[PDB]
Amino acid sequence: MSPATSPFLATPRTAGIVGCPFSHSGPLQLIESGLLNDIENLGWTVDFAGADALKQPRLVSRVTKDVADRVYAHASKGQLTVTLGGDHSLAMGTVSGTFKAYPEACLIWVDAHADINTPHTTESGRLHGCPVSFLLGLDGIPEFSWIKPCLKPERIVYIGLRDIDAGERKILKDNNIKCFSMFHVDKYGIGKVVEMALDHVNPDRTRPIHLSFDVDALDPVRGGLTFREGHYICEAIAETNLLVSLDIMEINPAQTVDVGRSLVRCALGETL
Repeated sequence: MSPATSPFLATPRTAGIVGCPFSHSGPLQLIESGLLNDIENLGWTVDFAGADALKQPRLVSRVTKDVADRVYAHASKGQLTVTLGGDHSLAMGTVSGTFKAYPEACLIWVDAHADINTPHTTESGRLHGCPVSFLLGLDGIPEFSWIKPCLKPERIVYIGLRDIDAGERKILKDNNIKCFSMFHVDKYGIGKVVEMALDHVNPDRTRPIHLSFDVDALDPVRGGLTFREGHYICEAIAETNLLVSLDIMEINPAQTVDVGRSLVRCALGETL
């Protein structure tokens, strides 16, 4: 079973907030929308640097390193780091910092896309579908030196997959990565899916959890997670007390701000 209280966090509960608008204005809108106050109402103390805190590989590395550092700063302090993102490639940074601080963490990746392409399978070229390939370590080394492969393939699980967008269906099977696609969600229901996901990466419920949630996995033809399912993922993870890092990615400014806000509150311990 899971611990009655978090074995990782700092005794004065602190939410670290890092926004990175790389791709939009969604992280700023969410911040404008009362997210900070919501978090505080739940008994959390907020560490936010203020609303100024927020191929093309040359620049994709810079920003992700920036994120990797800020995330670790919060991570190395017992905070739960909430990364408010644009692009999911930013998970290169968020996961680096988190695993830097928690080498024994596991990663739950919620997205319609596997984002697992090597630069040798990319074809598109946008670093958007490559971040997992660097974290798993098969890069190809060049101007991505700060990245150490901090993620074993048995430590990642995917929920919500539908279009393999730069996330090769061969790469996934070669490295034996557990994937729960929309077919499996339909089949089993999100209830059983989340439990199987937890049992795969975290069977003894003793590993810190990194929940990297991309809002593109959601829906308002109608083939993504419902809002309720995206919410249950956040609740179910929350009930374990194992969560140390939360990404809310690709927010994109209509009521996807209110959705992002709801999932944050939920992930942080709004049980209701």
